[PDB]
Amino acid sequence: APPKSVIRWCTISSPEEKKCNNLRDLTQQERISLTCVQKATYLDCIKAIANNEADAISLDGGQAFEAGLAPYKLKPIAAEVYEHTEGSTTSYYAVAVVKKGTEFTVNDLQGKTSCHTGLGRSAGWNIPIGTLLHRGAIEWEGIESGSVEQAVAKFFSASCVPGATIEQKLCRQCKGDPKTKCARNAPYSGYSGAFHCLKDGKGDVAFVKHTTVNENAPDQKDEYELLCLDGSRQPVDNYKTCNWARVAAHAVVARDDNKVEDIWSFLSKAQSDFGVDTKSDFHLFGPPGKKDPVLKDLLFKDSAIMLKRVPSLMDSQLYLGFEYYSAIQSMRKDQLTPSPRENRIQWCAVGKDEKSKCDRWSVVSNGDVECTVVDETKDCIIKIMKGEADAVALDGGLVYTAGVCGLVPVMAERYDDESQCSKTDERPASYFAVAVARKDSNVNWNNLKGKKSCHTAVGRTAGWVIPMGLIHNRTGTCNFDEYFSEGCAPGSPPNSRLCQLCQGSGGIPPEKCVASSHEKYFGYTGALRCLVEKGDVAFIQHSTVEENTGGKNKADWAKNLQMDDFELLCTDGRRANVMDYRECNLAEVPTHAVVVRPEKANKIRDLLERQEKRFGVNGSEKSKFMMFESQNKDLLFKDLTKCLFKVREGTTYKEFLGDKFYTVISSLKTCNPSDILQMCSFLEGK
Repeated sequence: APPKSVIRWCTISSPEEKKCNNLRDLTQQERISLTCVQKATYLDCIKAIANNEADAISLDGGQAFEAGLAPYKLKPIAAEVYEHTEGSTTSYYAVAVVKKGTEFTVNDLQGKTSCHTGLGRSAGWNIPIGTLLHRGAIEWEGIESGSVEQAVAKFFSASCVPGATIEQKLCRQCKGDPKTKCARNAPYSGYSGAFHCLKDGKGDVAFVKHTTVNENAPDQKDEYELLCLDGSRQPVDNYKTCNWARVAAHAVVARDDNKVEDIWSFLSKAQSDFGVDTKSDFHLFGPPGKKDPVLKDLLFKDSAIMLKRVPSLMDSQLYLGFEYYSAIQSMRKDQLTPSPRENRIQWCAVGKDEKSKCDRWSVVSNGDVECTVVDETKDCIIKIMKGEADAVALDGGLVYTAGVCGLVPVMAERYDDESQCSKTDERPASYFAVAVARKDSNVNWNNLKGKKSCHTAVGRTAGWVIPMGLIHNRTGTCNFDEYFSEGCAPGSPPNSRLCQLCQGSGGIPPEKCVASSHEKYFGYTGALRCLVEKGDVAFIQHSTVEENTGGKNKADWAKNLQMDDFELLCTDGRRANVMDYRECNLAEVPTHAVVVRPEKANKIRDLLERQEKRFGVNGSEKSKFMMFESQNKDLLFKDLTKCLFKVREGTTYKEFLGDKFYTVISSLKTCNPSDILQMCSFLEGK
């Protein structure tokens, strides 16, 4: 079978079942198909979808959440983009303004009066009264002793949220009629109205929408400038930098399994074709014709332009983000079963050698170090990114993908001596990359293509993520395994081609070319080796030549070896001494670094800088167990490390790498894009 289907959209109210039936024609006369469907609710629908019954449903914030939840499990495979003035649009930022000379942050509003769009709302009520419940602001959890609504009263000493009935202290900052004022259909509410509360004097803050003060008085502002989460306070046109949560446009929710594109497509075509720019009596996203509140956003919000896409890895904690996904989960979706209150540092160990190195440490550490086992160490990213994880010490290469993902550097390792760290007169450790060529070989970067090169391992930055970096600044299609004649980059496929030159296996089941020691060329020292016997190059550490050479590697192969015998290939064509390393290197690489979220950072560096004293080399409780120990290896952190220096605040994923070594590890991926890097990049500027 190839690719031919007849999709069946769900609905809600009747009107939309027909338009969802007014296109079903050209559908026939066109590659795939439809078949409308209707049901009292957006819910009965989602249900309907996990029952192998339906197709998909464009659902907004709330709808998008519940969509992909237990009992069901749904996810986005499309997203309504729209129009603006800044960047592309797949959102709508939410904020909480304040009058200048702010007499508060977000770290003590415990009391002041509020202004709110209403209740059961997002911009207002939800993210505001639903973010303070997560962070801690409002300390209720089990509504039987501080029921949100009842819990919001005891925070501020009022409000004007147009949802009466319950809540005493929570409507008094209103103003209208002494009967129809705490009334939703009133007017000192909403967002515009929400201003008519924070601009008058009643209350203190107004949680409005991205750009409204703007819709209001695009003149005045200085009187009321925003209020960030990070105890900060910015200007007003600067939202993307000072919000509580961003809301992505209403996706296109569908069943995660097979027939996927049979929707992308049945959308894809419908789109480009019956978009809003073709000529066949009818608008899909409909034109922006305001009408009976009834025929509104009929299957696609009016004000939308094109159900873009939505990659693979995106679940629903993602497409929504941490801000709104969690804020919410604090209310309904949860409150204590999974999501609980852990003010300790969780962590990301990978494999039965990391978690092991974990449920060993989370002991005198007295659980102040939860642990979330991880299959693949590329998983830790989606892990922390969502919150279920608290940290991870990453490989420079990944500190790139992570960075694209939203995470950030905290503190980088340091293997020299802890005999330095406590200060900042000294900058980063000077550890470089290096192409190492033999004494006399027609080999210079230019002649590269055709020669037998020798790597350190499939990945390990120096031996693969940095050489196959520059290269791809000359080798578009990235058949890395088709650049050099032959080679040995341990951890390559079986048969492979770059995995040939290896001589691995001691002698038994020829484990020829594996990423272990079981081989005779894994790592630096051994790859270097290679370059002697057969090799024609060697992308290695700078100090890897002075280690094996100089009567230090008394093996019969480096018995008499000496740096005097090799030379490093610069990209220039130039070939400096083996030691003129700093003036001829493939890249300058930074140390791994506990990545985490910029939301909970300053404390992670704190609860990490305090977790060394008890456990950690010069950590008095050493008889117990240093956190860098590893039964003799590199689990969790490293081993050799001595002090985990702290990188200066306000850094970035770029800055720690440089822009010289980030360019390549960045233009190296341009090549083959993966789930994460491709999943995080999307949202990025979406």
